Order: sequence, then C-alpha cells, then structure tokens
Amino acid sequence: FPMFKRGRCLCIGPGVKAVKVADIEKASIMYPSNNCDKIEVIITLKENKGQRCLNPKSKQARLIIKKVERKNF
Repeated sequence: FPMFKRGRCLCIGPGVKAVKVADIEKASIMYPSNNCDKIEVIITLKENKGQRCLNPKSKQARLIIKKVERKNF
C-alpha cells in the first residue's frame, strides 16, 4: 500500500524506553537530520545501540539532557 511518510525527517521511535541512562538513551544532536529545516536529537536508547529521534510533538530529550549529561566516556 502507498502510505508514504511525507516527512523525511520524521520518527516514531526505532528504540525502546528507559535503559542504562549513560550507555544508551543519550541524545546528543540538534540537527535537521541533514535534509531539513527542523532540528532533532539522536537518542541511542536501546539494548545496545539504536536511534531515537524524538521531536514530532514530544521531544522529551529535554529531560534526557540530564541523562546524556551524566558523566562522559
């Protein structure tokens, strides 16, 4: 079927929810996904590694900021 996501910088959540908040679930970007005029984060919130571009409607990266800001490797 022709659904076609019109937004090329659209995301629904290719990840999980609440993980090792220092290993995964760490959004460190604010960029148009390099195709856009909008600016989103890349959370690697996963069991090991995976994307989480949360921006459409709810970002929540605002809170995850204090998560990504926890220590540094």
